[PDB]
Amino acid sequence: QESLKHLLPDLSDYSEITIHLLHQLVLACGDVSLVNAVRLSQGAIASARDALKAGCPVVTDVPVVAAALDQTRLAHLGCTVKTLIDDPHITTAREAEQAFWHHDHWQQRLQQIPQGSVLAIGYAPSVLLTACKLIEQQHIQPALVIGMPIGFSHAPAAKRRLMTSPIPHITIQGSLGGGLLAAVALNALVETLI
Amino acid sequence: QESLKHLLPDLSDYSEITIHLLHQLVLACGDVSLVNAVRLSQGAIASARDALKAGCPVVTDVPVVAAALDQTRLAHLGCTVKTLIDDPHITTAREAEQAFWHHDHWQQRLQQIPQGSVLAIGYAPSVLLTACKLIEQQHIQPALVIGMPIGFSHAPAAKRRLMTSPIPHITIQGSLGGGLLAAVALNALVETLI
Ligand SMILES: [Cl-]
Ligand SMILES: [Cl-]
Ligand SMILES: [Cl-]
Ligand SMILES: [Cl-]
Ligand SMILES: [Cl-]
Ligand SMILES: [Cl-]
Repeated sequence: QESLKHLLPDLSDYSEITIHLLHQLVLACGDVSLVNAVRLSQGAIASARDALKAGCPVVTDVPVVAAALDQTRLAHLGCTVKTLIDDPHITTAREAEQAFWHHDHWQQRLQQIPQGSVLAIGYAPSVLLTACKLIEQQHIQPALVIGMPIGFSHAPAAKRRLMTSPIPHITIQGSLGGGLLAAVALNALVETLI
Repeated sequence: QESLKHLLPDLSDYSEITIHLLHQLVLACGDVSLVNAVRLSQGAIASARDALKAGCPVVTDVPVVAAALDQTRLAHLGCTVKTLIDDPHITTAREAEQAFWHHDHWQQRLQQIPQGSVLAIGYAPSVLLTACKLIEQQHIQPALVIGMPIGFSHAPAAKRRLMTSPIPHITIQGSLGGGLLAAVALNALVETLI
């Protein structure tokens, strides 16, 4: 986070973009704690911008997250938005984990994530875990993974495993997650490019 | 708060309901801090359950909050759900406050809130301030106010002024807010009644 201010000698404005992202998160959720907790892989920002400019696919885990995307701006870039499951009313880590336990083939829908797309997981730790495993096995190659699910007690070490991965990622070290946080972050990346 | 356990010698089960509500909030947003911050007026629970059983109106501030309500369960109870503005993409304290600045007439729509309804504010502090003022002037009489918007720096003392109000309320002492928290609280009150 604050270490990421090695971004300062850069020509790039990845400094300013990172702060916009933190600012939007705080303006969404209401606590400054996120500044410590938010971890962005080096070249996360850069990977995002290159993917979006290219008009990549976006894949969210639940519909709440997709519905919070700046759908208009994204479509102007040519990005499609899809979700792993279509259950309307997911509003909780539990509701999410149960929704994904009752769906038989969402793992297949995840495997098909096209090369170099953005994967944004806001609710379910199991999805994030599976996405990590798939990435390590080199079955999916997304351009970026925003993993911000809720973190419960004696959970999948999902966010902890995400941080240690080859693929650019944005995540929240710790339990905090859910809400619209993943959509909020991706939105911040799409405003700073339009 | 923790004090709300004067509810224990009660026959009532408002104890268990209060804990379920906190459990749901924590499961939604991901931090336990909320248990301190969450404040329920005495008989908030009781007033909510009476209104919901009666098939009251539910009025949220933005569409995100309504869309996160347990729409079916609420509909079986006879509750209609409406919103003060119909702008699709509100996702941030800033986005909420400005959306409410471009609408001329949400003030009238709030004044018309029917007697004994539930008022649920998840995003805009200015709406919450207005509703307090209207309640004090005795121009609206809702059954309950879930005020859980974000609290920014140099803000209206919106959630601060709610605590000072005659009408039963559930609120978050502090800045934390937004997300789906207001919907999640009302949902907890609707499950415990079905
Ligand atoms: Cl660039
Ligand atoms: Cl399925
Ligand atoms: Cl393993
Ligand atoms: Cl009762
Ligand atoms: Cl209007
Ligand atoms: Cl005043």
